[PDB]
Amino acid sequence: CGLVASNLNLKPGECLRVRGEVAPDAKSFVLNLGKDSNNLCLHFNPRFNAHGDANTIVCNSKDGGAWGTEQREAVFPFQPGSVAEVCITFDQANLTVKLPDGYEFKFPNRLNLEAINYMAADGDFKIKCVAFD
Amino acid sequence: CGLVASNLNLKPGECLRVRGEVAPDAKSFVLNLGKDSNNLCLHFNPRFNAHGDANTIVCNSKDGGAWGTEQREAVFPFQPGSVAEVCITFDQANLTVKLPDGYEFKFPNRLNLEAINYMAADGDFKIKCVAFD
Ligand SMILES: CO[C@@H]1O[C@H](CO)[C@@H](O)[C@H](O[C@@H]2O[C@H](CO)[C@H](O)[C@H](O)[C@H]2O)[C@H]1NC(C)=O
Ligand SMILES: CO[C@@H]1O[C@H](CO)[C@@H](O)[C@H](O[C@@H]2O[C@H](CO)[C@H](O)[C@H](O)[C@H]2O)[C@H]1NC(C)=O
Repeated sequence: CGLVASNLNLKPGECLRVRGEVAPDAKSFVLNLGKDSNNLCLHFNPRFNAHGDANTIVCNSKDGGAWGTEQREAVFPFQPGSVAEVCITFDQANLTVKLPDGYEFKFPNRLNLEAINYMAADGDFKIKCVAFD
Repeated sequence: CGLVASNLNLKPGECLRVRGEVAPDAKSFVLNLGKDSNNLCLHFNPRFNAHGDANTIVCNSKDGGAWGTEQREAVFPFQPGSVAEVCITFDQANLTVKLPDGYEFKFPNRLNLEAINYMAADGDFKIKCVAFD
């Protein structure tokens, strides 16, 4: 398991910036955002070749320990053995994950928490930098 | 309570860089590094106006819940209402802390852990970014 950060107190409109290294043999990695490990308003899971999925981004939520219904994206701007930066924010309606190159994914805000207090990295993704705005 | 990060897995020679804003009315802030809250190889506590101390950097360790022998540094390159960056690394003998002014102190490594897995910030220090090398 990778880096875990709590007491983030990231409120709506504020931007959470993460830069990390994607392993050369990356099969998938995970960014979890929410209140804690049982309450995630964003489970961001790019799958290069995992659980039957190939180059597919799987997002989901976790509410009181229970997974919600997962949502999948066709575009997959991630590359094994490379540096990836994501900027993440949210409002009452959506969480937004922006890449530098202009890619933008949205996932519906299902938990409607006041803030993001929890971030966890997992899988083949070595976090090098975290910033708050 | 402020930012808490775990699973840092910071090995000797690797650099932990923390940037934050020191509040205009700051009385002190704290950077704790170690295995967990009961096991700290570095308790980094700049005191502007705290515990009877003024503009004094207080360092200590915590081993199995017990404070070690306290050490203080005369120099104090921190100013209320300003941005401060601290770079921290360690070896078998010492932790090394690099200051904004380019000042550098050594603090004895008393816990001699394999890595720094735990960091906690507290007090009048709003962390803006954390980086790993
Ligand atoms: C009903 O089993 C579930 O099927 C979906 C579709 O393949 C699968 O993605 C899901 O795998 C789990 O999905 C969550 C996100 O919704 C997590 O990413 C988790 O890491 C992953 O294991 C699967 N549920 C399982 C295997 O428990
Ligand atoms: C017995 O009082 C102790 O003396 C020094 C001042 O004489 C003071 O540093 C210390 O305060 C505590 O110091 C540790 C690190 O050494 C922590 O910073 C702790 O946060 C702080 O309260 C004080 N010892 C106490 C109050 O137990």
